[PDB]
Amino acid sequence: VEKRASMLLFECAEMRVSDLHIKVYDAEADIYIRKDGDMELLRQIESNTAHSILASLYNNADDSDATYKINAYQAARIVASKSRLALPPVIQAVRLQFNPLGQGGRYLIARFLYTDDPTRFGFHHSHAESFSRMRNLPIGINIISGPTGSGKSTTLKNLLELLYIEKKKKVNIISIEDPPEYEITAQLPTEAQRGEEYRKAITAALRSDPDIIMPGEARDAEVINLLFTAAMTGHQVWTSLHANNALAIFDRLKDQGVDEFKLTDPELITGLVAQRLVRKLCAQCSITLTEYIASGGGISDTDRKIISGHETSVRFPNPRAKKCCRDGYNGRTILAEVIEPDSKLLRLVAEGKREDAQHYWLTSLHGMALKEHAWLKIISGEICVMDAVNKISGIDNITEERKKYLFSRDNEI
Amino acid sequence: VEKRASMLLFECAEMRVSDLHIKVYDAEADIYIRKDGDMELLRQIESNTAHSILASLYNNADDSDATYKINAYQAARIVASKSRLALPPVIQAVRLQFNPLGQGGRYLIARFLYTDDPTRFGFHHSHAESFSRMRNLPIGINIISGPTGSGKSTTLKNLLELLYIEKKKKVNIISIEDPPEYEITAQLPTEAQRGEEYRKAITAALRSDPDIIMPGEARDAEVINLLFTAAMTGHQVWTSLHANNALAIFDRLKDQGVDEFKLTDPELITGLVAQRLVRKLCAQCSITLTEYIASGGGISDTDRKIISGHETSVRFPNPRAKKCCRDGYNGRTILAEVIEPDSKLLRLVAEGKREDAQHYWLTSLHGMALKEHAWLKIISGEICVMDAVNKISGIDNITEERKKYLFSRDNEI
Ligand SMILES: Nc1ncnc2c1ncn2[C@@H]1O[C@H](COP(=O)(O)OP(=O)(O)NP(=O)(O)O)[C@@H](O)[C@H]1O
Ligand SMILES: Nc1ncnc2c1ncn2[C@@H]1O[C@H](COP(=O)(O)OP(=O)(O)NP(=O)(O)O)[C@@H](O)[C@H]1O
Ligand SMILES: [Zn+2]
Ligand SMILES: [Zn+2]
Repeated sequence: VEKRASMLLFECAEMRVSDLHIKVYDAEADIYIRKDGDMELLRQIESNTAHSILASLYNNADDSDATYKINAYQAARIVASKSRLALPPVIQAVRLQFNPLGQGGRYLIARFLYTDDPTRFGFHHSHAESFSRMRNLPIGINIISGPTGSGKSTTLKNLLELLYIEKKKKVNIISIEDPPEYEITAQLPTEAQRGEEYRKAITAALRSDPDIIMPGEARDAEVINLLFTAAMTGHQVWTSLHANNALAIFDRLKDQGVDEFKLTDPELITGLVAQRLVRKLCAQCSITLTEYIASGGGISDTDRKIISGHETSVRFPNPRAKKCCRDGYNGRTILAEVIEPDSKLLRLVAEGKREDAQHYWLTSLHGMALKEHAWLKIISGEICVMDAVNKISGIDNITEERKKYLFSRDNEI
Repeated sequence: VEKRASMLLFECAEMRVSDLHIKVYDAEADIYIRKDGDMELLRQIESNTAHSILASLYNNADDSDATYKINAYQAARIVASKSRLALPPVIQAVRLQFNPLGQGGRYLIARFLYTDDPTRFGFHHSHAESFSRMRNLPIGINIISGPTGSGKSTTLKNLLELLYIEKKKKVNIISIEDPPEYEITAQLPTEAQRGEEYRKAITAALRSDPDIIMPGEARDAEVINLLFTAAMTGHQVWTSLHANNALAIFDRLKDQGVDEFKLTDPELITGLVAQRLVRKLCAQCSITLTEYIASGGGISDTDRKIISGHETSVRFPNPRAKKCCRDGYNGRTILAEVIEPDSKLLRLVAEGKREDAQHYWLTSLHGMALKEHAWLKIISGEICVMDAVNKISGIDNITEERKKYLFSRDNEI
């Protein structure tokens, strides 16, 4: 039924979920939504209605092979301005993935791409200073790394507005994003055809005077090679990648053929940012450790080790669903690490040491990693310890001297 | 005759054997079964009846070339829900391998794939702690290694239930197993076609949001490359491999093209497990060393060296087939080694030293190898020394200081 699918899509748009999952078990079908970073169960619908709405979603999808193919895997895309499903204006495009499940079952995954203050989202002040210093440099390449729900596009858009303000419209800015998402310059619009179109758009942007290229993501190795050659040509590149800890970026680049002599130059690789998104506790409804352990308190030994020393400072989510917010959580915040490479740091990284290179960054360069930022926001009470240790590993490995140094540097500023 | 083959399959299912071997010598045919880890002789059947039942098994098999091909090698598969042989519900699929044997003889091998408490199967407490620590980490790749009868699928299923309990259904779990074996998430279902289907299923699982990928085995190099790229993308992988001693995993990976820069990072390779299955003595019927040597005692010099120091503690199988159990053995237990890699350990392994790297793991990392666990279960009396030295080599090479340290660490806990 088209109507039930339309109501489901409107409900998911108004509730602002990220992904939608539908699992059919031939008795009852589970409908799950991905709100913020955690998954939750939406509904237990009937199997026949779920099969009907999945069939309708496949039929009104733009890509279809005229076979439902219960036993076979399928992919499809629904694009706005041509849709009999009467899509809401909030959702621009929906990417549907259909998978077989057991015997006569279906698994539908929907990505729900959306078509929709100047600074200090969740970053530290040192990260803001590094961002300003990186924006002041005319020549270089910047790479943003993290998992899928990092929010790299929002950071790139905010940096683009900051470049608008700072540069006084004296430079040319080009933006090459195949899916138009959010206001952002010249917005330049199967998988192989999309990749070929993206490569053609990048080449056409390079034929003109790009100054700042601002590419969208980096899937292919040829794309990254073209971006690197344009960066050594004399332009500025702000790209995004999938990596961890702001040092696996080099591992993700050497896998595709960037070669070691390009990554050694500190003038080329201007900055590296690795960020993650975690849920933020509501400020109106927060409880102390004693109030948390008073009613159903569950704390592990590592969590107790992290809290120890600042037991009164930490905060926990408040149950009972008070008037403010929804469930004691108010949005999300970014924990990030920003590195400005040096000659010695890049020389140590290129040798593949992986030891005394992170130490050099933390001690000599006065750098801060993602674990220290997560611990600082744990002590400040902005985020819960359980969410931080679920998202990030290694928080309990911070030494006492490092914690004392971080507290001293936070108090002296 | 279909009836005799049906009775043979029912007998093998009720007796719970692993593999079935039929050898034809044109005078009398040997029927052998693989119960637990050891092979034994089931029956001495007539050659004509064996040829007839093998011909019937080939004819009712799904794959057939309409030629019996006595002189040629053949392979076939029998799948449930489409079988004129009236398969028992316990057996899902049977893989038949037919080989020539001498002049006019046949060799049939049947794998007998079966379609069918929360922790502490045979693992040590340190292994359980390492398992919990590995389950707490959000990003990484875990590899389970061992011979064919290790029981890696059972360990992976138990870890999946433990992840169900721990994660509180806040993450998405996908399972990609081409043969559906045992309850386990979204269960995603010639050799080249099967490999292509497996690769397509893995790609389709990667197109959605996998979080935890949980792949089934690793046959091809492209599959392992895709798993590694997904692990550096930011997902978690629990895969199984065929290797020994938890350090030949790197040798099995470098053979297929993982490259050295991917294996150096300790944040990527989160843990390595190598396990084996040995027979456990029945607790009701156990005899001491004196009772064993009283009647038909056969002990070697190396076995005497291993037993020496704890002669009264060891136990031996009890003959005469008492009321309990079957032959003095009660099930099987796992002897395993679990390593959490470090930067120095991975640097030493990547250099190909093979010396002072195992020493670093045993001394600095306080690790325990499979030989020490086997010796500890020998001293505790859970398993027999002969089975342990048949399954595992190098038990007699443990020094006296290491044995004293193991006994002290077992007594202090
Ligand atoms: N402080 C915040 N910073 C960034 N994003 C936030 C923040 N708070 C909430 N969000 C939301 O987090 C969501 C993730 O942003 P998004 O740019 O879509 O991630 P992404 O890296 O582009 N995902 P993908 O393209 O699939 O790899 C955004 O839609 C934000 O609305
Ligand atoms: N403590 C135990 N732990 C694991 N398996 C056990 C144990 N006790 C008995 N078993 C049985 O050992 C058998 C081997 O398990 P299995 O998962 O089939 O090994 P495998 O590694 O998957 N073999 P293969 O796929 O051919 O490489 C299982 O069927 C168990 O029933
Ligand atoms: Zn609130
Ligand atoms: Zn017994």
